[PDB]
Amino acid sequence: EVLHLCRSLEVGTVMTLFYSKKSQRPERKTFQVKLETRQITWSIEGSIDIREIKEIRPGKTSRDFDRYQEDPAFRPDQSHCFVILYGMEFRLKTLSLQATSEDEVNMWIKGLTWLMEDTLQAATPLQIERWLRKQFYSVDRISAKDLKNMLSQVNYRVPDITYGQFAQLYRSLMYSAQKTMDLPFCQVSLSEFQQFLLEYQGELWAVDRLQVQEFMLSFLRDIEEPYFFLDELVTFLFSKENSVWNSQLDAVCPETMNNPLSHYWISSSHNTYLTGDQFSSESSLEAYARCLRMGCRCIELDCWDGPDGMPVIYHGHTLTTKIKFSDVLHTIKEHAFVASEYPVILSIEDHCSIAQQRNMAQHFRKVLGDTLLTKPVDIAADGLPSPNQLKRKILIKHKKLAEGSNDISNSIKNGILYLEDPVNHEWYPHYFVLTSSKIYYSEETLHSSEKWFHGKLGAGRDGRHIAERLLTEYCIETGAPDGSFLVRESETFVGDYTLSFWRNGKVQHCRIHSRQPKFFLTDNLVFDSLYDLITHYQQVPLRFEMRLSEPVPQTNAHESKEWYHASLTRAQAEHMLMRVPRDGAFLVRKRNEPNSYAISFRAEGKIKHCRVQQEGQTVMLGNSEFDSLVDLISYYEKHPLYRKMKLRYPINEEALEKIGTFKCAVKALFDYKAQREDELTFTKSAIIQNVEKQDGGWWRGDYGGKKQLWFPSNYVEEMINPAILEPEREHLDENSPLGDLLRGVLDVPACQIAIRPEGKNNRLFVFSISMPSVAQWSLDVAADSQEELQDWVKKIREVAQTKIALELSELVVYCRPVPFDEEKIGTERACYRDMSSFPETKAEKYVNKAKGKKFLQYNRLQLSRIYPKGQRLDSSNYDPLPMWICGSQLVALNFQTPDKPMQMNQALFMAGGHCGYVLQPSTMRDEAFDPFDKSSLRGLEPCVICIEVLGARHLPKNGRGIVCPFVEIEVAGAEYDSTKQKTEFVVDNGLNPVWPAKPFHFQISNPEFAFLRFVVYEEDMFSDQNFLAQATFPVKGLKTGYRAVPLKNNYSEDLELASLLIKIDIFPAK
Ligand SMILES: [Ca+2]
Ligand code: NA
Repeated sequence: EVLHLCRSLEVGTVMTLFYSKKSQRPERKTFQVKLETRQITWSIEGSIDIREIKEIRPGKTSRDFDRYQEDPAFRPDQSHCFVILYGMEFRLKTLSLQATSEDEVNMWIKGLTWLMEDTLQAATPLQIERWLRKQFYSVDRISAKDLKNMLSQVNYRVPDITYGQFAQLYRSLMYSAQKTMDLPFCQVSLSEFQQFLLEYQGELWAVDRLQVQEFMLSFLRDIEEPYFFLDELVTFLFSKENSVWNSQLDAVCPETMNNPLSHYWISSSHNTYLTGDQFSSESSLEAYARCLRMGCRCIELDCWDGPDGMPVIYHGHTLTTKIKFSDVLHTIKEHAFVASEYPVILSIEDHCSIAQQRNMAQHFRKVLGDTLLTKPVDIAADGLPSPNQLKRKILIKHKKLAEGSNDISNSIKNGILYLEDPVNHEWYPHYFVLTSSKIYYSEETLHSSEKWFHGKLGAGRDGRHIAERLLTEYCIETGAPDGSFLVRESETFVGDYTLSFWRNGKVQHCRIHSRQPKFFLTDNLVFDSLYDLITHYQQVPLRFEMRLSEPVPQTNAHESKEWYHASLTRAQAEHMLMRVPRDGAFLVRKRNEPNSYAISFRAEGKIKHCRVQQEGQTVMLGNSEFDSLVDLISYYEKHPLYRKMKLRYPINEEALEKIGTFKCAVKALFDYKAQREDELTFTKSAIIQNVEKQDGGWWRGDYGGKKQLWFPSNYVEEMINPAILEPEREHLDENSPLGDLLRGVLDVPACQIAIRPEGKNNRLFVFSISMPSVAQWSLDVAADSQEELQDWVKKIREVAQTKIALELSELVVYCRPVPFDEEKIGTERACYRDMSSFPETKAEKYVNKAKGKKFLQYNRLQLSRIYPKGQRLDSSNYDPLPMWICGSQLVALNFQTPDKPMQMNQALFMAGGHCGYVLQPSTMRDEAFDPFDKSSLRGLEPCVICIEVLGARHLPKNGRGIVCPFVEIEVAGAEYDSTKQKTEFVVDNGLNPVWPAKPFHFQISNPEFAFLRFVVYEEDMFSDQNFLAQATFPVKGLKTGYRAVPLKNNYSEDLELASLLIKIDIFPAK
């Protein structure tokens, strides 16, 4: 049926790919489903893993298609286009496709929709097989060296081949690698597995022998009576079918959706339109689609006047992009109820004029129609309606008319300006924020190329011995074929070259003549280049006769790179690097031992050293293997080496001399008597002022009463500009408008400002900040436009000397914002329709031991909305548990951020499959309950959990090496139920590690507000702990016995095959 259709998508459809890259023109390609692996591939140029697909959207609504909405280059059609949104992160990737006919689109939509659901729900062995298929096709047949490299890429350290052999090899390895696990229980019969389910797992259904039979067959899929091989039993222990999570809880229980809305935790998003940070990230319709599909129910719109009478949405007074209110409203309409039938609240932060408010209200009614909530559910009620009563409804939260009528918001100027790096002298962007008192700025925001050409090795018998060594070393160690070769400059015949190749265990040298152009071996053909000559003899033999084969790679290319030092001690490296005022300064130095190097680098004002060993044709950094030092360093110029630090500044003598234009002073190194009338006369140590710097050997400056006269530049030393140095991060406002992004603070009244008319350093619009009381202190700042330069200067200079539309108010039925009045709580004055909102800092004043009970009482009748403080420009999140435990319902989090709070959010709303409403337990909505008084629980049964971490499979990599994994186990809830514990780490294994015996015990007094959290970290070579994977569960949904913990990434998306196996017992039993 649909199966026949899916087989047809294997053939190949030609469709136009609208690339996400704003430069790549739309190209046409042949798209095929690969059912073997459950992928989509196109001409192979690209690949989508179907398990990563989140939405298959008929039509032309994507950024890729939007690039051509006006442009006639291409005309996306509603009818001939669809979008595949897929990925592991909040920001999904998109594959936007235009087909030649409506029937093709419908085919792909229909087929992929089914492959999406089938791939996600597939039995684990099928997932494993598809994983192996994908691994194999990554490398018919493969070599064993390929195999060692392939296993290293999947986090396994290995201390002809066909796929079948590979499959069996993987199978044996996973089982043998974890034999040692304490499993008190070559074939397992349907009766043995049945007893296991009943005796260890507490699976009561299993007493029905036939269900056990069907259970095993649902897992195997491949029949007489079912059984498991031992390796298959262990595979099952790790599988999702054996998950610690009771999937029953995934379904909504209508009976728990009948309390008033104030009794529910409600999945809530802060500034939903944003995809990244609060200052410059892109606003996107996709963020609304993403949040609503994650189960979010309360989303936020920041409305500002748009250009044509309709509001746009962006973060006011920042560089975040704008999107149209109309487009947002249609996105909401399309996605609000895909994941849940339950009501959506629109929190409107309205900055619009009355006229554009009026258009909003009109558009709300036109677009949403009956979906919009315009009347109260029950004018006689004494409390908010239930989620069940508001199904399929959208509520407007907006400030409402009475009848008949220090962050970047409180900021003078915000923007991106460029500062000049004092080490590499490039311009980099930084966030700048001017307040009424200060500037805050943030942290940064032909043959030569060939492998066989080794250049000049030596100048006598030197070069020949070196060439022989390199070639012998290579051939023996790698078992290289005869004809493996390299080329060098001839030591004997100037201008000529010498070829060395392997033959019968021995090296052969052949002179390559160079003449003018003609290159030729003796008595052989002539060629126009040395490249052509070698390219020729790699295809046909030279005269024995030997065809050239494998090029010997250069292992010593580092010797000429600027960061390499062949002779340099540890202390000498530290002295050089402590002179560089930026982290990321680095160098490589050879050590006294053979085959030993050290990377020395500056991080956090301190120098650190890590060793690198040469091992054959490769280098080792920890367990991370690279082809050479040059490749190692190149990798860590593009990927962090230490914490978040990349290798940035190669440090040698020249770099240190250049570490370094407004009223600059220089010190004279020697006397100079003016040789000409326009030249300056001075003595050694004279300070020359107002210097005008210029290449050519001559600068201009003032001294001895003479103004702007010339002098040799090599006669002076530049006085340091203290502004290049790093501000003292020790003492440095922790809650500036930039939050943790802060780098520097300027006391504006103590500064002067001036525009440089000439610009500077290939920037046109530049001003200089100075401080009259700190000579030589100056900061050159570039802006992107003269207009921005002008606005910045006058605002800085000035600091240094110093109605609601009824049509819209009508739509606010519930969620009516009023000022919080503590004294109305619990009185007849409290109104169930009125609500208040709390920045996270004000909220902490009510969710503490003193006021928390009073806040619970408030929240039983009325909604409160919590949102992050303004200083979280990075879009970090606050801990939501202290708010939830005082009954707060709308605890708004930045959904784009993969931090722990959002992992707790998606964990909490697992109860009900992310419908977005979780009924608060009865014990909390009781008069006695107090989140900071364990005694308020009365006679609630507590919970004791005993856990042992036995092993893991398919742990994700973190960079190039092999993870050394350890697992942290946390219970999260009230303060009195919260604690953490952790295993030891395992050495060099993420694919199938097992852990020592370490029984953990957790005790939970309030199991109704409690989460069990597993975080897998690595212990890296610097002894830092780096996140690898994660799984957080509500305690109520936990099963017992030997259970799998399926792992997720930091965005709470499922990782392929990654899981722990634990022994988990819960008391009292139930
Ligand atoms: Ca807002
Ligand atoms: Na167009």
